[PDB]
Amino acid sequence: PPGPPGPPGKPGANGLSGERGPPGPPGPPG
Amino acid sequence: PPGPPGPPGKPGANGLSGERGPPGPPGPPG
Amino acid sequence: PPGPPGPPGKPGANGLSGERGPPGPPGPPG
Repeated sequence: PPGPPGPPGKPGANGLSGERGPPGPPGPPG
Repeated sequence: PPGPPGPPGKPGANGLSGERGPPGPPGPPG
Repeated sequence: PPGPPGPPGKPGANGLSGERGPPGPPGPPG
């Protein structure tokens, strides 16, 4: 009969970082 | 005998984008 | 006999969220 299974594999690679957000709106009048 | 560790898992989910930046500074004086 | 590999591992850790976007342009003249 087959031998016992090994243990589970390790977790996959960490997900990518999110990218940076977009620039803010213009400021208010001077 | 017992088998070896399983294969590594799939890559993790993409991180979420940063959000919109702060408003710019006030404009120049009047 | 040589046992099979174990189960595939779990997915990777979730990605970390991104940096806020940069400050917006200067506002209009006063």
